[PDB]
Amino acid sequence: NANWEHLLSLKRQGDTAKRLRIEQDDTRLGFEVDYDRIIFSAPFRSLQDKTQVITDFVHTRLTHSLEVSVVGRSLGRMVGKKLLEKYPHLEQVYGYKFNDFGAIVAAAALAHDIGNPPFGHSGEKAIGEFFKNGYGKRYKDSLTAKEYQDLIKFEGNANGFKVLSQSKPGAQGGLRLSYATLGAFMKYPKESLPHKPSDHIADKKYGFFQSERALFEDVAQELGLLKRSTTDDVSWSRHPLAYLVEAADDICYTIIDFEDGINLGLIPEEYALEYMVKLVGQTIDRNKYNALQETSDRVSYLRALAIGTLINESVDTFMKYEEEILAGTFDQSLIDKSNYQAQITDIINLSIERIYNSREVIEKEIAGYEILSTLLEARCRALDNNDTHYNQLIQQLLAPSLYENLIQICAEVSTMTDGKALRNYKKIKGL
Amino acid sequence: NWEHLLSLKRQGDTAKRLRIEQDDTRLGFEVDYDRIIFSAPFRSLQDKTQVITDFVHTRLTHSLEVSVVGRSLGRMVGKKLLEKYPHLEQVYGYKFNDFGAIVAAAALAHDIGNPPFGHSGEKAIGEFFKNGYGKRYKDSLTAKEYQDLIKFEGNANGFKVLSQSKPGAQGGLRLSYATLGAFMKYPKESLPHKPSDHIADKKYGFFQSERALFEDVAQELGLLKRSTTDDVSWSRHPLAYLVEAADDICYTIIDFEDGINLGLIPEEYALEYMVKLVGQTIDRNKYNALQETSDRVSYLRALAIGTLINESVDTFMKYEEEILAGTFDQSLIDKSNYQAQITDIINLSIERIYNSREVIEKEIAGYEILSTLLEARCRALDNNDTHYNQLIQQLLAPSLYENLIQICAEVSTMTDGKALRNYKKIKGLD
Ligand SMILES: [Mn+2]
Ligand SMILES: [Mn+2]
Repeated sequence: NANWEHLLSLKRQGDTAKRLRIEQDDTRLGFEVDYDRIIFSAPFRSLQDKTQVITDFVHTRLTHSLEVSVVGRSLGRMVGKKLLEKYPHLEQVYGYKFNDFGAIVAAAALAHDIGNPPFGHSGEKAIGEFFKNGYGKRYKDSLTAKEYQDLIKFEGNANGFKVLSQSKPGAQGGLRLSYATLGAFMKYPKESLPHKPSDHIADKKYGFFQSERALFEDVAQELGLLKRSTTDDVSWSRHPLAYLVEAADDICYTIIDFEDGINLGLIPEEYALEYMVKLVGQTIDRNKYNALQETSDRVSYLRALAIGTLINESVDTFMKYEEEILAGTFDQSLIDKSNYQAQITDIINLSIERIYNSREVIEKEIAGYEILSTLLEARCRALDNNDTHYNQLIQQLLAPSLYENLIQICAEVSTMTDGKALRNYKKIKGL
Repeated sequence: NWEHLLSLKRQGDTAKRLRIEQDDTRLGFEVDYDRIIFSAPFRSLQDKTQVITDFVHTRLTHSLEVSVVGRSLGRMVGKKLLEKYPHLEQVYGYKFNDFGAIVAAAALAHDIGNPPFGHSGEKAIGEFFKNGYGKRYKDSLTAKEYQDLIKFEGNANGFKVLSQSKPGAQGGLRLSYATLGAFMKYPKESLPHKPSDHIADKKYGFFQSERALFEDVAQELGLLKRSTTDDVSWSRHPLAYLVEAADDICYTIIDFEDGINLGLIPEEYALEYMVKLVGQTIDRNKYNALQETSDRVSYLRALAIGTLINESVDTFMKYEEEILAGTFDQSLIDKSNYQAQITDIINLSIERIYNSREVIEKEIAGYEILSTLLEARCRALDNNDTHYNQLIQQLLAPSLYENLIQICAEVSTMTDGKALRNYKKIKGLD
């Protein structure tokens, strides 16, 4: 069974001595510094020019990441305060405070989208398609089964972990986030294989590439995560705070996708109160709602309330199943146990029908397949014959072990802004 | 019999519809015209370009002008047929406006199934299945089903568009069987290919998927058999000759008028090419007082179309018996006394319009656009499990032969814009 004293590790990669919570300066608390390191990092700043499914210029992945980190800070503060009541020795002996849990969830949430390719899950699938059926199929017999699985099922979560921890000359350990933050980041503590060994949400995807396996082994050992398999296919039970990072993300994309689609016209405004009345009625001020004269103001009032309702419930679900999560025996997400799962489901379904299957979004994702394939092919052909005049040009333009080279090409194409990607694609194509 | 050729039957009818008992304000031949006007495929001709993409020479206006010339041919031939066969009016109740409405409606629809980029667009579809990706399906198709694809015809796709059953809408527009017979210039299937040099044998008029329908049409109309084998062929409905003459007249004369207005044809050539066609009716002093090029040439065009309409009526009636017996071998315009001038006009249009660099550039771009969409749809058809091919199905289209012919039908009826837009997205370019 896992221990909250080890799960709240302040260790950073390469540390030679232990970091005790009591001995920290509260003005420079490890977990809070993690948040700043992310805000100021080049991968986070690049989210300015990375659009979500809809490209209205005011629907960015930076805003999503920001709002997920805010909701995440709330979730972790409230759970953190209840956990210190249950296990008083964590504050009495180890010096932990409730804002520590707030900070861990907030930093992991803030970073949760940092490694995703452009164009959504279509972007991930364009990359996988490239190595499964495109030019990149040629590498299959030179890679291990799990190196190849990293590629053909390329996963933005796992690319995220690489962005946060990648060593470079003069920058060992990447952003060097606290291990507790890295533990909460990891929604899927498993390798690419075996694929979907169970129906648990933690088994649905994978969380780290082969290139990062040794790194997460260090994190998992320090946190004391529970070994879920020892069959040479490593996987662990989720760090408890990872459920809150997931819940914050789930809450935001459920409610705020709905809001956005109402504002963009894709969802008639009538559905707003219809799908959300159960989630708001115990807290809504009817007088205030009927005075608001603008649709955007009405639906954002409803969204603030729906999000408040879901945070409060998610805290309760965590505390109820707290011992099962600590044992690694909790099989669902926090949101899967919500009493509003009927309402959440109808919301998600309407959002899919009217937004994610809208003609604009389908078009952006189809063009994304072509943009990502073209960039991957220019990179891989340059890797294969670095001697030609053209491939040396391509090398100066796009990038000035075989598996490490391929995964790095994937990481770099994935972290390109939409601006650099399209401009470089157009250049390659003569447009 | 002309009585049977003038069928008011609609697909699925279980009882004969008699001309004498029709409501004049709701006459089936004229209802056909209205159904076409309001149909979504005819409306889409607004965003379809004939050859020059000036946005003021659409396939819609061409279709309209062909139907106007058709109604005029049908009215005049109609009046003369009722004088030759008076029982048709006095006993069966036909009127001369009936023949104008049948010809007008089939002419209005004649272009409805044609792909973008003209004949280049048909040839790109065919080349996709002869030598491109679509080659793989050859062994899974009958010879006639594959021939539908490698020699894709917009005339046959027009017939499909007009008659396709969909859930809640069996039989397409459900036009009168006379209207569909007047539509079918090539009443044969895709094989055998060009069995003679007869104009009715230069292409084919229906795909295998519409074979059963046209069989029912030909039996009701009483069209004469041209084959006693399993390769079905029939002699053209007489009125199909008038639909063809309306189209022949408009493309020859109005393409020339367009070329002059556009600058592709020097205006100096206007009178030289038209003088035989207009020389006895032209008011030369009024021609010289006209101050705009566009007015001078539209005056010449109206004179020439008038000349060619009157002659075509007279050619039809000189050969009516031969046409009723399926022994007429040519088009009406082939018998014209102005055949040589018509040929000079058409050749000048080929030289100055159809072989201009702008038109050539459009067709080359068309080949890629259609080839790309056809490959995207056909790969999506073969592996509909992958994410990309789910997306391809949602963007373009939300039995193998029935599937392949439907993909050609759908790619063919796309507006110029949506084709270029969807092509641009699949290729990533804006
Ligand atoms: Mn997210
Ligand atoms: Mn025509």
